Amino acid sequence: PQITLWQRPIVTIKIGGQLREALLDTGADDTVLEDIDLPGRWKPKLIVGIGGFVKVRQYEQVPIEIAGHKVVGTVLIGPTPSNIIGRNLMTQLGATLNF
Amino acid sequence: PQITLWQRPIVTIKIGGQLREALLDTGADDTVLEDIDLPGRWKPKLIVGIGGFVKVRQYEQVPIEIAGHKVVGTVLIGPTPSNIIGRNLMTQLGATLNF
Ligand SMILES: CCCC[C@H](NC(=O)[C@H](C)NC(=O)[C@H](CCC(=O)O)NC(=O)[C@H](Cc1ccccc1)NC[C@H](CC(C)C)NC(=O)[C@@H](NC(=O)[C@@H](N)CCCNC(N)=[NH2+])C(C)C)C(N)=O
Ligand SMILES: [Cl-]
Ligand SMILES: [Cl-]
Ligand SMILES: [Cl-]
Ligand SMILES: [Cl-]
Ligand SMILES: [Cl-]
Ligand SMILES: [Cl-]
Ligand code: NA
Repeated sequence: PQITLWQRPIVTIKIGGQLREALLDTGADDTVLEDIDLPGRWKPKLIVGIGGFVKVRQYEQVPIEIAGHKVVGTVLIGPTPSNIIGRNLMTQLGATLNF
Repeated sequence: PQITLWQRPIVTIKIGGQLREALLDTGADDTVLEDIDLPGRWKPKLIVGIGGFVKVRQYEQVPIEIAGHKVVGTVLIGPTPSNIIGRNLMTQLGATLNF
């Protein structure tokens, strides 16, 4: 799609049967979801946001569907006021910003 | 321009006659800079991101030059890991996300 930015750019995502919504954030290096579970071991990571640091679980090479497009990449699970899709997965959609 | 997202989308902008770099940030409602003093009156606000909330000065009516356009808009000054250009200004460019 072509998405204008008058409202927040929210798309549907799906991870192993969990259907959720998330924000396309070109200021995010990484993808951070709160309302999802993923199986097995993770790597604990601290990440930086505008308001401070947060502890997340890092899961690698996760299959995920974003606005109906299947991609694979790292997903971080932890507290956030909004689910966020970062550049790590937006590059897999071939996303561009046009300005 | 049309840019991919393999790197951070960083651009130079002129804010109140001063040049700074900043990240084009579709997941930001607002434009937030930390390395700059602006003149005149402001109002105290708070922004929220991943880590929590930060106190900012809200400066309305700031002249800005960005991507060849001359615009007037609001800038929030306060502490941020990176300067960020949000949707308040991207919309004035007619910016879009495409994939
Ligand atoms: C004036 C007041 C009114 C509006 C005010 N609105 C806000 O507070 C809105 C919701 N907040 C936002 O839109 C803020 C930005 C600030 C702003 O726009 O004001 N956005 C954000 O903070 C969004 C995520 C988010 C989105 C929506 C809601 C909540 C959080 N992330 C932007 C942020 C920018 C980065 C440079 C630190 N990115 C990150 O936090 C990501 N972090 C990363 O990518 C890390 N690798 C670190 C990068 C550091 N870079 C560097 N050092 N150069 C993370 C998501 C993995 C309100 N109170 O409602
Ligand atoms: Cl919105
Ligand atoms: Cl969608
Ligand atoms: Cl495991
Ligand atoms: Cl980080
Ligand atoms: Cl603060
Ligand atoms: Cl504005
Ligand atoms: Na002014």
